[PDB]
Amino acid sequence: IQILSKSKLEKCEKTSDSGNLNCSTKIVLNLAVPSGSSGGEASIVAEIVEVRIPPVITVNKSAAYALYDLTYIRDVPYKPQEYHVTTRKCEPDAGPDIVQICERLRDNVLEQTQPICCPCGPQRRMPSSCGDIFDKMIKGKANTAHCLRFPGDWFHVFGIGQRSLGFSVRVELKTGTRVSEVIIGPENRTATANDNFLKVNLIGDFGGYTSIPSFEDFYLVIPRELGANYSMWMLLERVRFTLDGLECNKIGVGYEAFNTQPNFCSSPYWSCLHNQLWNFRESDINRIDRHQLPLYGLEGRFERINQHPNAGPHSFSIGVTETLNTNLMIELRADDIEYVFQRSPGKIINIAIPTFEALTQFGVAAVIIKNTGEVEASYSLTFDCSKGVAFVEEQFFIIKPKAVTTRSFKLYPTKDQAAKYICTAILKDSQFSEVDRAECQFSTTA
Amino acid sequence: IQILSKSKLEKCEKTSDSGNLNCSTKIVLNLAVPSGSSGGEASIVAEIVEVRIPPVITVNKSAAYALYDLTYIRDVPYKPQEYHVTTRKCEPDAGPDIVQICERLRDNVLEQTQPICCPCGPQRRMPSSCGDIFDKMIKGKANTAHCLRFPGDWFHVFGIGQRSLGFSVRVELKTGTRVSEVIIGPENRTATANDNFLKVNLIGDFGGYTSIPSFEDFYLVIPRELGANYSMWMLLERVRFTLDGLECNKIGVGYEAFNTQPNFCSSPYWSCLHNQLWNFRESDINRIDRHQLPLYGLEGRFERINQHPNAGPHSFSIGVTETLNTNLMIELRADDIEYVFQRSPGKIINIAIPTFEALTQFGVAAVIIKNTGEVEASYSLTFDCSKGVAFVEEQFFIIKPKAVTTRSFKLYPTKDQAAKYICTAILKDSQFSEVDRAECQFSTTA
Amino acid sequence: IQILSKSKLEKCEKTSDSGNLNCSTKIVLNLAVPSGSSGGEASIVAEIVEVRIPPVITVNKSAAYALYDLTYIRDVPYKPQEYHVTTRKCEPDAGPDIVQICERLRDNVLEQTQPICCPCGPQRRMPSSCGDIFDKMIKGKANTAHCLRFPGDWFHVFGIGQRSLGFSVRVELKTGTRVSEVIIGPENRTATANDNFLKVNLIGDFGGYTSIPSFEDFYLVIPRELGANYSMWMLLERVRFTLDGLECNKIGVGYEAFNTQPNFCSSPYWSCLHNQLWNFRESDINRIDRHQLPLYGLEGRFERINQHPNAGPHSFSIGVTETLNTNLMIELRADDIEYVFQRSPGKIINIAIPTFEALTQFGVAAVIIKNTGEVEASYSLTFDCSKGVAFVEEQFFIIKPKAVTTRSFKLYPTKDQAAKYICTAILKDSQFSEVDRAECQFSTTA
Ligand SMILES: *[C@@H]1O[C@H](CO)[C@@H](O)[C@H](O)[C@H]1NC(C)=O
Ligand SMILES: *[C@@H]1O[C@H](CO)[C@@H](O)[C@H](O)[C@H]1NC(C)=O
Ligand SMILES: *[C@@H]1O[C@H](CO)[C@@H](O)[C@H](O)[C@H]1NC(C)=O
Ligand SMILES: *[C@@H]1O[C@H](CO)[C@@H](O)[C@H](O)[C@H]1NC(C)=O
Ligand SMILES: *[C@@H]1O[C@H](CO)[C@@H](O)[C@H](O)[C@H]1NC(C)=O
Ligand SMILES: *[C@@H]1O[C@H](CO)[C@@H](O)[C@H](O)[C@H]1NC(C)=O
Ligand SMILES: [Zn+2]
Ligand SMILES: [Zn+2]
Ligand SMILES: [Zn+2]
Ligand SMILES: [Zn+2]
Ligand SMILES: [Zn+2]
Ligand SMILES: [Zn+2]
Ligand SMILES: [Zn+2]
Ligand SMILES: [Zn+2]
Ligand SMILES: [Zn+2]
Repeated sequence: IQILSKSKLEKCEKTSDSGNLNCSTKIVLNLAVPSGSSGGEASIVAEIVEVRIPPVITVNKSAAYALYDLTYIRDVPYKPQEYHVTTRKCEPDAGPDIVQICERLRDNVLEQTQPICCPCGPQRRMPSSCGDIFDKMIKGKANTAHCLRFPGDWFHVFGIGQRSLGFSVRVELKTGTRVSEVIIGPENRTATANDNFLKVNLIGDFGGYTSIPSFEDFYLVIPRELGANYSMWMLLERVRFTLDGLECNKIGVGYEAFNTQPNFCSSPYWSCLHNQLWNFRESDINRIDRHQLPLYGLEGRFERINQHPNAGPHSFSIGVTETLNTNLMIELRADDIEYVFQRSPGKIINIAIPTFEALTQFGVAAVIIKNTGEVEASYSLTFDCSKGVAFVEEQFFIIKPKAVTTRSFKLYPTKDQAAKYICTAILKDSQFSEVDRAECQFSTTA
Repeated sequence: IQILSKSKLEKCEKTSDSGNLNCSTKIVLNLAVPSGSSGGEASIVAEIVEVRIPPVITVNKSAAYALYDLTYIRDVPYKPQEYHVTTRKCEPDAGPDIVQICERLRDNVLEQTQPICCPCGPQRRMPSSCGDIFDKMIKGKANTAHCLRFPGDWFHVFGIGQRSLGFSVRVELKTGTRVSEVIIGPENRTATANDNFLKVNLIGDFGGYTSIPSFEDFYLVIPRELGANYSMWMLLERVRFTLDGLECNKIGVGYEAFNTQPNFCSSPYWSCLHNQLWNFRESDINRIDRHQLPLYGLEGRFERINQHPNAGPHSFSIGVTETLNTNLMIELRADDIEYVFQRSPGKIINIAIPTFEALTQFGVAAVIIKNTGEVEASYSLTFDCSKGVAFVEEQFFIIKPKAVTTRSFKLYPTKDQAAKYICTAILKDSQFSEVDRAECQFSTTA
Repeated sequence: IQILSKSKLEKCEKTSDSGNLNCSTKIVLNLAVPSGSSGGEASIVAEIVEVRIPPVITVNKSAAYALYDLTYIRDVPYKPQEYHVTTRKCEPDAGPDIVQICERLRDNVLEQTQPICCPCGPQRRMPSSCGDIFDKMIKGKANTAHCLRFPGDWFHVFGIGQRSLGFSVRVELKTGTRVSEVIIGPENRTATANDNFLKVNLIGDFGGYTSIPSFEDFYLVIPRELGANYSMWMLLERVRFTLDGLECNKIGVGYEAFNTQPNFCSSPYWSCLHNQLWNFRESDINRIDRHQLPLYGLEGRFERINQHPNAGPHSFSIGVTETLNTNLMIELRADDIEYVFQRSPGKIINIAIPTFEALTQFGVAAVIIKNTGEVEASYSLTFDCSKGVAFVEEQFFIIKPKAVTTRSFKLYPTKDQAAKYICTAILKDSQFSEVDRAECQFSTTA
């Protein structure tokens, strides 16, 4: 937490146009509140002059998350299946004795559920044998039955709309020996406490240097209320789905699309049943087995999934990993202000960077730091690397004197050839002066 | 409008490196100007000491809009149509007497406009009858003619580039009994008034908590210069279009794509003519008939379409529904400053929330508020709901003492089952203290 | 550079909970640092009172760029080619004497590399002649061989992740006649200089009015380590690629997709080989030949490609053309502060606007300006146009007294018909007062 400005201003309240206005001199403060503040790192003490204990203010800010406004579209099956039935005489208006596993649903009769009969032999959809003339003359002409059924798991298809940034700002005030809590957020961004002495107003946020995804042209697939919890949750492009169920080889095929097919008995098996949810889940599994980031699945690429307050099953939100400075304005009924901050030295314990692939993989530099002081203090950490590795953002954090904090950085090299780099981790305190420096051996595999 | 800081600073102008510099002490102010301010809610009076009426400043800000830089690509038809002609002898180089409605355009001859002849009978593109041998021996062999024509409406295809935020900031100055207007925006963000006494500079905007769409991978279709005005205006994905006219079943098909088709007489009717503008318009109509938000059409999902100044037919902009705090800096040639704000009580008249579907629909809470005071004053409104409903952003507005304002909130429940919730609307004044509280019965349909 | 606030604040450092805290009164400054500042335009002189040369501070800021976190997916060929071989007896397990250019790769044997034999004559994939019965009775039955090979150039397919904003802020301090440099950026945003006298902290950025692309659903194709340097670099939609190599007519086709084709000998030539990298490169060439902006190619639409520090071949970044105000906080160990800015008059030399097409093209207004003064000073430029042309953002720049600067504006008309417009260019100094006005004749072609 850093004070942007301290200023004295005479605020005058007006109630009637004809009547007289009453004034009151207040002390307006502009604050930059970063995400992760607790209050135990810095305090703002107010000095009041009357014409006995001074009021102390401590500001706490929670981690940020991005909530996405979901709109329900239509239910979709996980694995649509095509069944082959090698029998004798075939007809779409047949019984289970000659169609076996195919059949037809009567939930009443459905003309699109009935199977399609194709001739026997090779070059056809299903390769079979026509048999002999004498077996054909009694049992009937050999035919293959093809049907579309939807067994197994089902998924919800949601449309990602606007993205909403959410958090909570706790303002603690000590008039004497008694505490008063003020909760400020995007939902409730204006508050007053203890007989109009305090005025907390949330103006906005100071622009970050890392983007938050919008997921504009994507749909979210949620399993109906094997693999991990959010690994089944996928973000797939809108063009990949067939909401009308009239398009082939797209997520959400219908019976009408499959039955109305160009050259059904000539086209290969499993046609009109390609690029489904199982194909996209399997492509992630193959990528995860090779120890790489998934392309569609949520788990692995996003941090803190659905860990937001007032959560639900049909709700989607991702954690904002970047530290954001939130512009807060505290307007006090005092004469002046004193800013009391806490400082405590710290040391870098050990940096753990594992060996990773040339460009298919990225680096993770786990840096654990201990507070060697006696009081809870603010900290800064810069992770500088060689010409090959791209710049990494500075990390802000508050460590208790009896605790440790693990801080990881994503390392991105620009070279293809297996090269050796050197990284220097610089730790700073509430005072922007360096407390400890550390080096680490870094190398990639071709 | 809220004052971030008030500060005295000695500004010194330099003209020559060798020469002497002249100083002047000025009073710099940092302001957070929200969208919707008029000036009648708060005033900033300057106190000048010389070695008679004080100058009063009032700042007005307009509602925000997002303008999209459109680039013309190519014209596209609304409904491309395939015509069937059941005749006798067929040939692509035939006359209108034996091709009827098909024919060919001579705007000169066009080899891609001529129809394609297919054999008679079933299993073909068009189901017909071959007739008898004796009718065939005189009139000719029976054939079906198929042709591609483009009748009806046409549309413009534009590429959405960068998004530009636009608004206007009016700065009113009263030196005596005479007014002076200063218009500040992203186009003109630096101004000075009345012999260098005033200095208005627009630094930037304070980060909002709601996203504005970019429409990156989308194209805008505009009808050529039934349905509503902007309901015909659609935002469709770039992959859905065939700008080259060589791809089948994509928006903007050509004659070449249709003529060069795999197994033309074997493939079903209306092939190469799927997923066109009419299919996307019809899918919106079906969604609107079921009282749900459209997927492609502009009207229904976006507020204030093309209501921006300096508008045109080949221009696109959407209104920014979220209130944005604009960072303005007023630098005055005075000794000090007095901030005179207006306060007027208000009461919640009635909350109107209609019953809506489980997840296919969202809620709208119409809250009408009256200014019970005597002067124009600023207001705040928080709409808190149960654990199931997600957080809604705080609304800022200015109400005249002889007027009312309707304020609607979008309600998003997280549960699928028909549940009953309770919502509490809290109204605040220019003073962040609550003026009126109101409750409402809330329930959804399964 | 503009001072947002100047404030005196007593900062008190705490080391132990039981122990006593030491105070120090500091002078906190809030600054809006725009991109392009050098230091020679304005200086901030500090006045220190002790109980001899004053410290002078000059702040320089570099131009901004947006860096995209690339993740490697798979290699892709530029032009996959299908070869036709008109021979006699054909078989997939044949020798080079009867398959000619087709053959098969043995890098060992590959069952998917072997060609496919199709019957002779018309209506087939390749139109040929079956010859005579007597030529067939000795040489063999006539057949056509079809094979898929990947000759020529190859490309890298990268997944665009998060966007990171990068720049550098230089803080120059003169204690006496000796200089001290402080480099502040998103990587290192906290610094202290000359025995805790200076405290530079980077809070964030002030919201711009122009968007920066995210490229969410796009992939970047880079040629393997004719056309320009970055013209071969393309941004193509994720749906356009077939990473699995199982889909036809999509970027990155495999042998399996081509061999497993519906009615191979019936379908037209070059099938399963459509919509490849060469098709997208050619569509840009045709657009560039007609003097229009490319759709996929990087060069032409984006400014300053890969001109960022710590660059590489597998790195992607675009220059931020919009001027951004960066919120910097300088906290000094002094009693007061004096702001000394430089002012120098300037004149508009000549405006060069070429005649362009109705809506397929956009305008470029090259405005060259000279500093007629004696010292390096800040400048402002507004380019107002008629009702038809949309609003253009104000441009900030610093010109040396012995130099000139060319400033171009993108002009977007809203009318389709060839109309004549009038544009007024207004130049301003460090003082927001107008120095020079200029008009220009403007017209478009239908
Ligand atoms: C902020 O306060 C909440 C309780 O209201 C607490 O759970 C949270 O841990 C505090 N923040 C920090 C960073 O300690
Ligand atoms: C703001 O409103 C929310 C929701 O009603 C509530 O939880 C919070 O405590 C409120 N803040 C204050 C300071 O009362
Ligand atoms: C701001 O001023 C314009 C006239 O310049 C006026 O039309 C507008 O209504 C004013 N804004 C408000 C919120 O009253
Ligand atoms: C800023 O420029 C625009 C366009 O020329 C104009 O409408 C506006 O009045 C200008 N503002 C001032 C303060 O002159
Ligand atoms: C800022 O300083 C660097 C050297 O550190 C210099 O190259 C650059 O030109 C300076 N910026 C400007 C706008 O002059
Ligand atoms: C900040 O860190 C970077 C990388 O180590 C370095 O180049 C820069 O000079 C540092 N800034 C200061 C003020 O030391
Ligand atoms: Zn038998
Ligand atoms: Zn569910
Ligand atoms: Zn498949
Ligand atoms: Zn007859
Ligand atoms: Zn038009
Ligand atoms: Zn259709
Ligand atoms: Zn011969
Ligand atoms: Zn390479
Ligand atoms: Zn092609």
